Amino acid sequence: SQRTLLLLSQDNAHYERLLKAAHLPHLRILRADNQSDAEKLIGEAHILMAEPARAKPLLAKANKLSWFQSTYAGVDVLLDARCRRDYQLTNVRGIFGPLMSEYVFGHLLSLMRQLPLYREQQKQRLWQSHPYQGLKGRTLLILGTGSIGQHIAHTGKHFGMKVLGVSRSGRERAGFDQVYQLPALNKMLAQADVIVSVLPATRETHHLFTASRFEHCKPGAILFNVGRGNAINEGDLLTALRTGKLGMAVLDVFEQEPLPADSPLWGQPNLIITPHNSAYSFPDDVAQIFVRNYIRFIDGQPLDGKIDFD
Repeated sequence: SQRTLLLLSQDNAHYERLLKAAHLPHLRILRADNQSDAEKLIGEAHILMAEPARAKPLLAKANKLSWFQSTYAGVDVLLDARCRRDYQLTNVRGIFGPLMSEYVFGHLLSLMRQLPLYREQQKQRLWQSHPYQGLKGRTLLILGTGSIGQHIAHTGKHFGMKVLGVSRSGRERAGFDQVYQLPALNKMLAQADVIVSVLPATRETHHLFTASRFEHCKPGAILFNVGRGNAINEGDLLTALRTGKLGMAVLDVFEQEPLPADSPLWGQPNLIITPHNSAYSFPDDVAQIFVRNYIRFIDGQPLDGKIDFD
């Protein structure tokens, strides 16, 4: 049917429904729900929509492939020097702001209002209130000023927080009271009640939250990492949490995922772990990205979310 799209996603059923509703002419839509079925089909696909980990073992067979739309923001497994680069790769961007605000502030208010304590008191039929504080006037520091950083910024300002951003990059962006740059980090950390790391993994962001020097910043601070495991040296985050250098940590991402059942991280009382699910790629929004990119693609125009292999 002119070009062929292959769907290789855990959300295939949803994608197939959505894409069949979109009525795209001259496009045959094929689906493979396991790797075995995909083996037979991938050589026929001009377009692929898939999770990177599912496509990766099939990619050497993808000899008609022109454009691969990843359903995930993260595509690092496809930058492997062993993998082909003779196609256009796009990822998913710009749709995770609200979901990240929900995750960050759900976890933050859970902590601030001590919900788990109240749940445990309820199990023992104990009526007892404890002190807490509001968010009014507290300082939110966000590392990363893109659409994700900005949305979390507007939410903090909504909750009456001061909002400082870190970037260089540099630019003042919407939702931030002030935006500073890496040199100002320690000065900014010192006044941070809540810290949200949403950084791309650069050599300069490798182990930002370094062993100790850095962790020397505030008894009751809550640190979120929702960017990449790389921002944090885990061994030294641990000691920070064990010795009152940091109040709490909420981590959605890790140096190794799934986090090995071995990890000392699991057991640390003031560490909260989520299985890399702070902001899911919802098919309704990803399909919209796909169809807009499809229109550009068949016209020969530049794709959005395009990944530079170099």
